[PDB]
Amino acid sequence: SQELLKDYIKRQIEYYFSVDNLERDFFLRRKMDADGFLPITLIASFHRVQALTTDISLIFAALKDSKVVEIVDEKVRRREEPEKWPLPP
Ligand code: NA
Repeated sequence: SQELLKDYIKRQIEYYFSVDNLERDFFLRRKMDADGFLPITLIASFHRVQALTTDISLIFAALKDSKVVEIVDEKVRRREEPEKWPLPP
């Protein structure tokens, strides 16, 4: 139920941080800081995520113990070599 919704949110956000998406998603990379971090609330504003939920606790929960992304406080980044992806804003 909410477990199912969490799975869709997880797969969607993990896609944003995939190499396949990152090679072409210049908007996302222009929003990263130098360590590759993005605000989780920015991800929450993306159309395909906001359609699924506006519950920020559910969005955080979907990403807990992800093998693709790392959460530090309010920010999220790709786990593997995040620093290679940021672009000038
Ligand atoms: Na936003």
